Amino acid sequence: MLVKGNEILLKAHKEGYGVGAFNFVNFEMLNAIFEAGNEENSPLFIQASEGAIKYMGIDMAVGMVKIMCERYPHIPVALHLDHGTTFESCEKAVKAGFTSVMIDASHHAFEENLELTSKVVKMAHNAGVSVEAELGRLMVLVNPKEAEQFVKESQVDYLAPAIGTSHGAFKFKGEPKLDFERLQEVKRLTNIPLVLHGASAIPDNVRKSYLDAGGDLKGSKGVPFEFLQESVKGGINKVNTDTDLRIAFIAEVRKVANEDKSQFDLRKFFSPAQLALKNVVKERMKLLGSANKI
Amino acid sequence: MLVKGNEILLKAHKEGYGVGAFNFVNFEMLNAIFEAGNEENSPLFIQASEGAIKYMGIDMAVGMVKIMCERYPHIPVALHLDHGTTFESCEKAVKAGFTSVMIDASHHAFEENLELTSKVVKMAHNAGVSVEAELGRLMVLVNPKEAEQFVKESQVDYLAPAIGTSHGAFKFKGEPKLDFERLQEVKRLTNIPLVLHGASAIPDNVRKSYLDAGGDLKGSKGVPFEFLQESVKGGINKVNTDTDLRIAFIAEVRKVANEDKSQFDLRKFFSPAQLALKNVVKERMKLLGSANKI
Ligand SMILES: [Ca+2]
Ligand SMILES: [Ca+2]
Ligand code: NA
Ligand code: NA
Ligand SMILES: [Zn+2]
Ligand SMILES: [Zn+2]
Repeated sequence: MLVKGNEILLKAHKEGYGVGAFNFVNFEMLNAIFEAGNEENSPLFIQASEGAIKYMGIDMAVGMVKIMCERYPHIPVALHLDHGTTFESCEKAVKAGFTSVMIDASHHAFEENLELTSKVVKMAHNAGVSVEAELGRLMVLVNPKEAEQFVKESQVDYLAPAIGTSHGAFKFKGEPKLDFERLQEVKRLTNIPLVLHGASAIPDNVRKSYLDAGGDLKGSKGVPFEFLQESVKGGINKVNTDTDLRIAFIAEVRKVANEDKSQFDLRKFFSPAQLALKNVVKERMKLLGSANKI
Repeated sequence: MLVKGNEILLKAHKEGYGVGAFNFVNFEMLNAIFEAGNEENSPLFIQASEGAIKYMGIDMAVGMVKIMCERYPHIPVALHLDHGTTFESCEKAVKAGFTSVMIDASHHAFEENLELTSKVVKMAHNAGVSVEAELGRLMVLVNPKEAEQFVKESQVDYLAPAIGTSHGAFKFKGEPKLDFERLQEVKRLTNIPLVLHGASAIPDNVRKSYLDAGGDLKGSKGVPFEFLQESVKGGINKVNTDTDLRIAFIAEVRKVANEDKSQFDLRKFFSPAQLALKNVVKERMKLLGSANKI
C-alpha cells in the first residue's frame, strides 16, 4: 500500500539494502515501474520532480499512483517529491497526498540549508510525511561532521550526501570515481537512511538499444553496477534512477518510428517502450537487493 | 461533470449539432482532449476501445477520466466504451463507471444484432448507462426500415448507421462519397441521436506535419470537413475521431526524434504532441458545432 517513505527506508537501513527511487512523468512510466515491483516482489519509491508534477498536474500524479497502489496493494510504495525547491512546493505535495518530500537547499550555506530543511521537517512530520534533504553539491562533496550536526538538528528522515555522482548521462570524464570512505563516515555519524542521486548506470544493453535506434549518446557514462553495489554496502538505501528509464523507453520509441514510417498507433510505440523500462527496473531491483523483500 | 451519454447527445439531437467522441489510450491523449474542451467551451465524449482498456487497465481508464472531470467540473463529459464486442465487456464497463457503452454486433444478421443489443440495453439502462449500437458494415449500408424497427425494438439510445465511412486513414478509393439521403431517412424514421464512425478527416496540416517528420501516408484520405458538416446537418450527433488524433500526436513525436538524436526527455516529445492533438480537437469542436455549447 501507499506508505510513509521512512517505513520503507528504515527497513532498508536496518537490513542493509537499497530501494530504487524511480521517476515518472506519465502513465506508461508508472505502469512499467509497478509491474517491475510486482514481478520482483520489491518495495519501491515512485518519485516526481516539480517539472513532472507541472506536466501531469499534482492531482493526476497522486491520483494515478493511488490507482496503481490499489491495483497492487501488496507492494509497499512511497510517493516522493523529488527536488522540491521551496517550502511552499513541499507543503503542496504534502497536502496533495505525497508520503515523502525532498527539500533541496544544498546550494545554500549550511545554516540556511539547515533552517529551510528544519522548517519543511516540522510541517511534513506534523502531517505524517517523511523528509529528504541534501548536503554537498554535485556541481563540492559532503562534509561528514556537517552531516552529523545537520541530521541531529533538523531531524530529517534521510540524507543525500554528495559523494561524486551527478544527474544525467554524462557523469564521468575518465574512470568513474566515488568517495566511498566519505560515504561510510557519513553513515556512521548519522545512522539514518542515505540517498544516492545521479545513480543511473546506463547499462550496455540500454546504450546499444538507443544507438541501434539512431540515438546519439556521445561521451555518456553512468555509475557502474559495481559502484551501485558498493554504495549500498556503504549505507545507501534510496537510489534515484531516472535517466536509465528515459533512455530505455525512448530507444524503443525511436526504433518503432524508424522501422515503420506508416505506424501511428500509440500503443505500438509505447508497449515495447514500457517493456524495456520495466526490464531496466527489474534488473536494478535485483542489483540493489530490494527484490523479494516484500 | 461526468454524465450519461444521452444527456449530452439528446441536447445535440434537439439543437442539431455534433459532439466529437475522441479516443484515448493514455494520459497525454486524455489531457489534450480535455484542454481542448475547456478552451472551446465544448461538451465531449471521451471513448476507449477494448484494446485501449486492456492497455490502461479499466481501473486507470475510469480513474484518470474522473480526475480530469474533477479538474474541469464545468465540462459535460461522457465516458464511452467504443466497440464493445460482448455483453460481458459492456457489463464490466458499466460496473467500472462508464456512462455510455457501444455494443457492436453489426456483423451479425438483424435478429442476432437486435437480440444482443437488447440484452445490453436492459443491463445498461438498469444502471443509468446509455447505449450505442451499429447497423450496416463499414468496409454494406444501413437499411433505413431495418433501422426503424431495430431502434424501436431495442430501445437503444443512439445508432451508428453505415453510410459510407470506414475506420482508419484510407477511407476512399475515389472521390469521397457518403449516402446522405440514406442518413436523412434513418434520422427521420428513428428520431434519436445518430453516430458517425470512421469520421477522421486527415486535415492537410496534420498530413503535412506527419510527412515532414518522415512519416508515410501514401494513399490516405479522410472525410472532408464539408462532409462532416453535411453529416451533422443530416442528423449525426456523435462523431467518432481517433486517427486524426494519432497522426497529429505521432507527427510531433517523430519530429522530435528526427531533430535531436540525443533527446530522451519524454516531456520534450509529448508536450508538442499534446499541443498538436489538442489543436485538432479544438478545430473539430468548432467544425461540428459543439464549441460554446456549455
Ligand atoms: Ca541540490
Ligand atoms: Ca461493427
Ligand atoms: Na530525491
Ligand atoms: Na462508438
Ligand atoms: Zn538529485
Ligand atoms: Zn467504429
